[PDB]
Amino acid sequence: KFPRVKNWEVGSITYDTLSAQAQQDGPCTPRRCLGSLVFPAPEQLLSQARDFINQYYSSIKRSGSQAHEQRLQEVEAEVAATGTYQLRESELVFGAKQAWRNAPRCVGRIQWGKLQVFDARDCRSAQEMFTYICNHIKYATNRGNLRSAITVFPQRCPGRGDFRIWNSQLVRYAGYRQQDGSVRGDPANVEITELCIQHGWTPGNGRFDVLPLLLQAPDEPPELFLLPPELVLEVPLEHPTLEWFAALGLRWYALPAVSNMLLEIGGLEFPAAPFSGWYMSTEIGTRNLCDPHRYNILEDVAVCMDLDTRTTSSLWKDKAAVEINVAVLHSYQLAKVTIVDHHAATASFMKHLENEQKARGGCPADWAWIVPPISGSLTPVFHQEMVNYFLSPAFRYQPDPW
Amino acid sequence: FPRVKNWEVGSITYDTLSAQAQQDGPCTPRRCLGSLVFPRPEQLLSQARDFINQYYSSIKRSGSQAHEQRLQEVEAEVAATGTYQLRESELVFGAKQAWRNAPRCVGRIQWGKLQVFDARDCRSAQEMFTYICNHIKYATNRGNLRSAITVFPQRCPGRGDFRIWNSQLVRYAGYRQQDGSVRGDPANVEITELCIQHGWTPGNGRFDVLPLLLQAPDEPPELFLLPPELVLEVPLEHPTLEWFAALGLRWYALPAVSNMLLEIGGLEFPAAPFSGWYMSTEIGTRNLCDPHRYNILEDVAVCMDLDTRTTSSLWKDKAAVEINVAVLHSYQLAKVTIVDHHAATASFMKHLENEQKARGGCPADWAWIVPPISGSLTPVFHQEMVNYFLSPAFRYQPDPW
Ligand code: HEM
Ligand code: HEM
Ligand SMILES: Cc1cc(N)nc(CCc2cc(CC[C@H]3CCN3C)cc(F)c2F)c1
Ligand SMILES: Cc1cc(N)nc(CCc2cc(CC[C@H]3CCN3C)cc(F)c2F)c1
Ligand SMILES: C[C@H](O)[C@H](O)[C@H]1CNc2nc(N)[nH]c(=O)c2N1
Ligand SMILES: C[C@H](O)[C@H](O)[C@H]1CNc2nc(N)[nH]c(=O)c2N1
Ligand SMILES: [Cl-]
Ligand SMILES: [Cl-]
Ligand SMILES: [Gd]
Ligand SMILES: [Gd]
Ligand SMILES: [Zn+2]
Repeated sequence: KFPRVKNWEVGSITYDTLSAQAQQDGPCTPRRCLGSLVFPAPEQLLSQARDFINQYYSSIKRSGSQAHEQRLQEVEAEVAATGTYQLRESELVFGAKQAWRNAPRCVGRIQWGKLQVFDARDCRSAQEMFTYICNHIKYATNRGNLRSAITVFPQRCPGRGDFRIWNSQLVRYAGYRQQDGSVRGDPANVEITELCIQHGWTPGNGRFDVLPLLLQAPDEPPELFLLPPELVLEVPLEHPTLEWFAALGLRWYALPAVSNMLLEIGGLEFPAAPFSGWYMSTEIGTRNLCDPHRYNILEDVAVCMDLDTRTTSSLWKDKAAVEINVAVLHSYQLAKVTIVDHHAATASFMKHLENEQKARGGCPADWAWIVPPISGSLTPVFHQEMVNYFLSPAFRYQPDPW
Repeated sequence: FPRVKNWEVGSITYDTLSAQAQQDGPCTPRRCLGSLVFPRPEQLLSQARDFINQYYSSIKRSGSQAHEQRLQEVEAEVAATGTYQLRESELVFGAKQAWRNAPRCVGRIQWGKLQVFDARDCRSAQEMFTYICNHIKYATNRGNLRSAITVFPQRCPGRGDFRIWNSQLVRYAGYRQQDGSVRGDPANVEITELCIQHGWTPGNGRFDVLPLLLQAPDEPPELFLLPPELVLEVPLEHPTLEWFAALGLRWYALPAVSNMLLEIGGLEFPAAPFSGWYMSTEIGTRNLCDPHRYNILEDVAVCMDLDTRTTSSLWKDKAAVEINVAVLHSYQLAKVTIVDHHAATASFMKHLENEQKARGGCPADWAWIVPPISGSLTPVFHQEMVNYFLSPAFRYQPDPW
């Protein structure tokens, strides 16, 4: 009645008992599995809040204490008087860490307890929101010694619109639809680029132009804010032994900072709560640079390497991709900017799974996102069966505000 | 009807074929178990009725005289005897369908070209061995490999089953040690000790071809030495790394799966070995580089003078690409059919487009379709897939012992 899970490299078997507590429902049925798809009232607020309060008082060894029951009654009474409730500062910190811990697609969760939580729930305007965001970027970047962080802006509440960051990440390169239909820059960012221009941004014409932030205060149009260039640390890409690689003029930014996800804690929703960590090298080298629908550099690099691109069996794509990933790792290490390779990251994720089996009886994990996009079966997570399910607190997708 | 998106091109399709999914799978709204290798009497007539309907739809003759006639016959056969017999053409159709329905098979663009050997009159283990031998010779074909399946007698109540105890027709010995380790293939330590147990004189090499354990109903298995010239093997060499040949690596030509159960129209065939040709990553990445298999990756990296002291040199990735190159070069030089993972996945994308217009979708298991190296460099990575069970099917079954 609890899923049995095998690791095929060692022979291990565990049972994921935590999955039986899964609090919301996913896309799969006994009919059909949809695991590979990218996108899968006071009483119900109270029951969500009650579960989270139970989690919080369990974590501090105060389950069933005087303070525990008091907090339950306080929330009950605030939901009856106001239709909502406010988290205490310690509850917010706990909830943000649990949301990361619970994120099935994150291979970086060995780190979940080391998260700096900035409380911006008093934020008042898009201009104050910008200042909070700049300081998050400065703290998290830390001159290349990256530190995980999240900034939480005010929750959704009755009577008011949302705070929203329109950008999908705090640092993103412009994607300029050009008139053939090609894109100069990042094709993933064509939409937000057009929105920025529409709100008064004077565009560039380079491949690596950092976009401005579009920031929305409750019941206000979004407002455009240019990031100070010295806050955006970037890494020019070179290769340790292919000297022509630097002449590609490729770059990437230090800080991966997701800004468009919804943070849900105890039934409360925080539509603006950007979080950042540090990159895994395959995110940059394999996906961002080599996806055919992104920068798509693979064939240019292969031609430069003198590989035989006329036949698939020469494995020219694999050879070129390896050297691009080498170039990313080398360049970030040379620049003294935190980066993790996919072998170290998946090894640390295996330790996380062992930690979590002891702590909670399992760990929600999405195999297709945990296994790296190159060298899959060379990493230990390939051979680990995984159980995917939804726990709260959680980071959730939400529709684009436009 | 699940909506399914390809993220490289941005196109959308709907898998309407999923709505007819039969034997339910392991996932629930509460938890997805898509990554698990093994998913967690008048009913015979329902499965035969549906399969006969499948048959006459495919030949554009549903609701015609031969269709109604065949419906009554299976009814009368089951009423009289409790089971029924497939016509030769239906057995051919069902074998091709079970391959077409195999969600984990990336090679399904070939599903229309399958040679079916009808062995339902087999009656002894010596008979099996001659059948298996005929299959291997036909399928190998001096290196110009041809997909094939041999269908041994169906399961029936009261009697025992035909079983092949080997997981494949060609396997290498796995010899345990004075200290746990293994000379040879660790995937086959269990069946190596069974062959030795039934009288097989073991060897001392890393690539000794195991004998066959063939089991006629209610008889203990019997060893059969495979004729050495029937087992086509490929010594592994690298096109430029001259020392690679000195590693003494070899693999065999024919991937022939001999432990799966073939289910057609409610009938069960526990002995129905099928074969095709290898995708290069199966040999170079999984069989040779998996930690619990031959685990050669670090030895190749030492010969390449790579820095094995830091994971961020990507020495594993570099060594693995060169192993896969050596596999492709060696099989092409030996004139033995093989397909690289780029070609195979591009053909699978074509297969998805064909199946979209033919049947309204295609059951596909993303984790098994995406190759074990260079995943996001292939188009299947960016293709959302829906996994579900149709019949006819190849199913897993308990090991016979
Ligand atoms: C500290 C280093 C971190 C590493 C190395 C890391 C690694 C990754 C990777 C490789 C992905 C896959 C995303 C993709 O392929 O586009 C991912 C997803 C994710 N990460 Fe982490 N991450 C880190 C920190 C964090 C932090 C600090 C948070 C939140 C506090 C977080 C939350 C998430 C979430 C919610 C996802 C899901 C993204 C989605 O569903 O699209 N991660 N992570
Ligand atoms: C002709 C070329 C073929 C290619 C290139 C090919 C390729 C593959 C690959 C790479 C797998 C992954 C399984 C694993 O790695 O464990 C697979 C699975 C499978 N193949 Fe094919 N195959 C071919 C022919 C066939 C034929 C002729 C049949 C049956 C008539 C077949 C039936 C299956 C089945 C049932 C599986 C599922 C394996 C499992 O779930 O363990 N294949 N195939
Ligand atoms: C904090 C952090 C550190 C590291 N290393 N990587 C990441 C992943 C980047 C990341 C990327 C995406 C894009 C996914 C699909 C869904 C919408 N988009 C088209 C969606 C995320 F939610 C996310 F988080 C985050
Ligand atoms: C005909 C054909 C051609 C090619 N190229 N590849 C194959 C796949 C080989 C193949 C391999 C396995 C091992 C999988 C795990 C599950 C049990 N075992 C430990 C299980 C199969 F069922 C199978 F078929 C077949
Ligand atoms: C269609 C498929 O689900 C999609 O490409 C997924 C697969 N696995 C992934 N894994 C990670 N880490 N990131 C991704 O964007 C994706 N994309
Ligand atoms: C744990 C995981 O599901 C398991 O290792 C699967 C993953 N995908 C696979 N894909 C193929 N083609 N063959 C395999 O054996 C596996 N193994
Ligand atoms: Cl990114
Ligand atoms: Cl194999
Ligand atoms: Gd050089
Ligand atoms: Gd040397
Ligand atoms: Zn599922």
